Amino acid sequence: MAVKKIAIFGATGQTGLTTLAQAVQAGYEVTVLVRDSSRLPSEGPRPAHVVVGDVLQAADVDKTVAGQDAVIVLLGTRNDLSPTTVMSEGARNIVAAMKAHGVDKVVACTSAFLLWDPTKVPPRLQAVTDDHIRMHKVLRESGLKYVAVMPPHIGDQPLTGAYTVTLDGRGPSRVISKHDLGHFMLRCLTTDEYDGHSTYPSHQYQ
Amino acid sequence: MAVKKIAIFGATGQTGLTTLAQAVQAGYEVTVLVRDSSRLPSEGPRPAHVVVGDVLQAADVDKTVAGQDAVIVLLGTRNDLSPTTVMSEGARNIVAAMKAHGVDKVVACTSAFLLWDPTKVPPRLQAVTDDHIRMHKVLRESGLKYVAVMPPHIGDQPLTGAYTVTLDGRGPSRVISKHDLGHFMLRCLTTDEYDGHSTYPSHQYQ
Ligand SMILES: NC(=O)c1ccc[n+]([C@@H]2O[C@H](COP(=O)([O-])OP(=O)(O)OC[C@H]3O[C@@H](n4cnc5c(N)ncnc54)[C@H](OP(=O)(O)O)[C@@H]3O)[C@@H](O)[C@H]2O)c1
Ligand SMILES: NC(=O)c1ccc[n+]([C@@H]2O[C@H](COP(=O)([O-])OP(=O)(O)OC[C@H]3O[C@@H](n4cnc5c(N)ncnc54)[C@H](OP(=O)(O)O)[C@@H]3O)[C@@H](O)[C@H]2O)c1
Ligand SMILES: O=C(O)c1cccc(-c2noc(-c3ccccc3F)n2)c1
Ligand SMILES: O=C(O)c1cccc(-c2noc(-c3ccccc3F)n2)c1
Repeated sequence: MAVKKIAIFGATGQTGLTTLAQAVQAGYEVTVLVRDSSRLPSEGPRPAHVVVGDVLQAADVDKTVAGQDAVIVLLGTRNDLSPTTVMSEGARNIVAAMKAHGVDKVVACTSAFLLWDPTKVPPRLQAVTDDHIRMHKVLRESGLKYVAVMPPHIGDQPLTGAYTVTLDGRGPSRVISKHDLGHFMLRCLTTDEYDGHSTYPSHQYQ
Repeated sequence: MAVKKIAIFGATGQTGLTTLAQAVQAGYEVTVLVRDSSRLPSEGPRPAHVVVGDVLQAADVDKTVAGQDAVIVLLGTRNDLSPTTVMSEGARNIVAAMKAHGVDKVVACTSAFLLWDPTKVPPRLQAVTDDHIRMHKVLRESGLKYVAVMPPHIGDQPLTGAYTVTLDGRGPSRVISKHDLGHFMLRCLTTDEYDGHSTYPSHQYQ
């Protein structure tokens, strides 16, 4: 495997769990950063390496990025919609670690709202969207090989591998399953064609 | 009251650098206060005068303000996550220096958080916002002609000169390009219509 060692940030989350399971099945040697109170579930897939800590500590992010081939970022705030900088500050630490350790490839999830007319973004989701905007600027300005993944609504539909990938604009559907989103994050490790683009994965489940 | 000579504080920052560049291209005689002159670009537009020192040092601020027609303030304490007083103590020094030298016009950047509910502030930005509020009060209470510039997200989009300014709060956008923000700071030197007002610049790009 050319890319074989990967860090996943947010592996315990909705998309992270199925991304982790798919990566382990595909032969990746996965390192995760998990907060001490929220470890991976007991008998799901086991990653190769676990760092317990916080993306808001540069030291913990450095430990997680060291020695990787690539980084996948699925940070988020679960059902909490309050103002936050955890995604943007976490990305700042991830950028600094990747530069210090010679890692170039980062595939990172923000949101399709970065491609919406700003006056149409739902106000209830605007605090989170603000930090996605901050996070995207951090990653775009870093000079790293950054794939900006900007999904629409994340659902519980199957893994299909059959989704549309729209470059630098909104796509033709308004959902992507969490499993297909994770599949796409991993696909981005095997190609350079999305580097420096925004990507909107979406599908019609039928 | 033609403004020819300005001081810029914060000229090495993201907004400061493009404000300086635009000011030099437009013809202003610019004085900057920098802690490290090697953070100024060695090519292209350069300031007329460089004072090496610290905004916390009253004598360095006095040296920078002497003889100016107006002052632009683009200070920031980016890294600070917990109580900090650099911006407000700097503003106190700038105010005392402007009074001592008969400089009447100051255009200073805080943030749009000062226009929105305090609960909108991400916890890790509360300390910077608290000191923006302190700086804003220092400048409002000074009696100087003060334009308060309260931008939302500062982006990287190319200069347009086509942004909207709302004298109080809302707009097409929660983003202003750093280039457009610097353009607006300089526009405030050529008019008195924003004196004693808060301003919110924003724009929809792309
Ligand atoms: N329809 C949607 O839901 C939708 C649509 C578009 C975009 N998005 C965005 O897509 C991204 C992924 O969403 P998701 O639903 O898969 O994620 P999620 O379930 O919200 O999971 C967030 C992950 O981030 C981890 N995390 C949070 N703070 C951390 C910290 N300080 N240190 C280390 N890890 C931290 C969480 O760990 P813990 O286990 O410790 O909490 C969890 O693993 C999010 O940014 C989201 O806003 C969602
Ligand atoms: N980032 C955003 O999206 C955003 C949004 C709204 C408002 N704001 C606020 O906008 C203002 C400007 O932001 P920015 O990103 O353009 O600033 P920045 O890139 O963080 O630059 C801060 C500037 O202030 C200088 N500075 C800091 N401490 C100093 C000191 N003791 N003495 C002399 N100079 C000092 C810095 O000098 P050095 O180069 O020597 O460090 C630098 O030039 C800030 O107050 C910020 O909080 C930012
Ligand atoms: O409907 C669409 O096209 C669309 C596009 C972008 C994002 C979304 C979206 N829905 O829930 C969320 C969300 C829910 C919980 C937490 C954070 C979120 F971000 N985000 C929907
Ligand atoms: O990132 C910082 O250091 C910082 C410091 C002070 C204010 C701000 C700020 N105000 O509005 C916003 C904002 C608004 C909409 C979207 C994204 C944003 F980021 N951001 C940021």
